[PDB]
Amino acid sequence: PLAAGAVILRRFAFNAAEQLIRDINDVASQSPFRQMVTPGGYTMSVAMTNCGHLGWTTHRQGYLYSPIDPQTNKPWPAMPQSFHNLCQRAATAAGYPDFQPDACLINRYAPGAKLCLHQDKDLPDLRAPIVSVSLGLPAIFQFGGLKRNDPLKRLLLEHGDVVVWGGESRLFYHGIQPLKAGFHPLTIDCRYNLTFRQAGK
DNA sequence: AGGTAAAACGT
DNA sequence: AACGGTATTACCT
Ligand SMILES: O=C(O)CCC(=O)C(=O)O
Ligand SMILES: [Mn+2]
Repeated sequence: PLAAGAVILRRFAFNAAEQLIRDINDVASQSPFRQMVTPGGYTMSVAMTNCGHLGWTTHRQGYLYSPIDPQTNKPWPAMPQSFHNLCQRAATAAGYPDFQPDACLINRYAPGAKLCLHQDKDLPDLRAPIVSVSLGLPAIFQFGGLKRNDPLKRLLLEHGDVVVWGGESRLFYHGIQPLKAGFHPLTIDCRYNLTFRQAGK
């Protein structure tokens, strides 16, 4: 195990990946990738979009799961069936058979892009896991503990890898180190990540 | 009283 | 470049 309640399913999504990427492109044709601006005024290096009922976003006052894309003023695209099916299968393999996600944050990393150590914090009256799917170029994933200075595990995540955490590890600090440039036959020059959560009801 | 920003420069 | 300061506060509910 990666941690209590956490596991990495290596290449779990490899067979599903071509279809997942087609569906990323479809989602992004409606809610485009955008680099969000933090409350403090800095533009994130990762470009993001969302699908499902709820999408993660920043704005002046903090972070928010929102049912509407603040850029388009339309609902986020519905969660693709390919995404939902893959998520369900991975969650079940990881020991979370009852997971019902309603939120998928899609990350796009260009060379140099990073995601500094953070926690995916608890949502009110909800304790569902996180399912996190890697596509395209490889990245170094940091996975720590409850405190920022708890020692980090560093794990290369390659195309098709799925990481799941929850329960005792649900609030662990994690992140991505600056992406190395490279080639991948399906994504060409980037890495995508899918982050599934239950954020509503 | 407690949660959230920093999911973002210096050594 | 891996580690850690910063929020050691300010501003909300
Ligand atoms: O890209 C990854 O593997 C992790 C992404 C992540 O932590 C997030 O979007 O919250
Ligand atoms: Mn995260």
